[PDB]
Amino acid sequence: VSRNDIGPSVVLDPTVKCPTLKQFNLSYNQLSFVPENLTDVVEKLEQLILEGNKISGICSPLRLKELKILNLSKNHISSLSENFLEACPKVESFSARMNFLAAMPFLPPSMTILKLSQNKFSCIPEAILNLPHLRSLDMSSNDIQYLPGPAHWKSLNLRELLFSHNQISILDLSEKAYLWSRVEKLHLSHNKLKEIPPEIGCLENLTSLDVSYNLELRSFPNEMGKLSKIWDLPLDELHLNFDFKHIGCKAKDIIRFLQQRLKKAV
Repeated sequence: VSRNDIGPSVVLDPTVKCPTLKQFNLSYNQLSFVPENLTDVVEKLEQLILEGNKISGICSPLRLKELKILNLSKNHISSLSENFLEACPKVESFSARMNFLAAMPFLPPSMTILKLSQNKFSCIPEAILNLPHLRSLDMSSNDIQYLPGPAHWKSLNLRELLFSHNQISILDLSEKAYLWSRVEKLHLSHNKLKEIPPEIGCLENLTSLDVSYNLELRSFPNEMGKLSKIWDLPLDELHLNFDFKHIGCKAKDIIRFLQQRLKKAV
């Protein structure tokens, strides 16, 4: 039941017990709360999608022991309660885009995907750097000042990082850059990046690297030429010192060119 004008609050009657409902889509309605009595009634819920509604701010903790995908994107939330997700130990995906979120509370350690974009984070929360298995992460269009180096992140299966449109100055990869060896997408477009670190060649499994629209960026380091698996390397509005006007725009050509300059440069 989505895109209807349901509202302003859904109250499921406690006398009804529906243990077979393994999905619930209440998106794009005019809800102003989470659906109440959702734990006693919809016992085994998998995907609770409440996108697009105008939800003010959560106060009652979900208790769905079997939740797997939550989705509260495009809402009016500004702060999530400090124990609102503690009683759902199976959460993997959690989307909270386009809110006014500023702090992230305690999360279950099973969370694999976590897409918090466009939603006012001044800095990466400390509660998300300790996620044991955090495959994907998207925090685009926030105001992020400094992302920590690969030593601070607890995860080991980091496979996609999105941080475009942030106020990031210095990408740090000095200490233990091999921990990110599984990263398959790293976006840093529309930032204040100054220089790609020479240790970037250690991320031997990159398939895309978007450092476009970085005016302060000047030249690519030679060591980048070892990222043999890269197939996308956008260069739009990138005033490069090193001339590749003879090479063109093919990403594989850029990588091979840098790879030859590794051996010798005259």
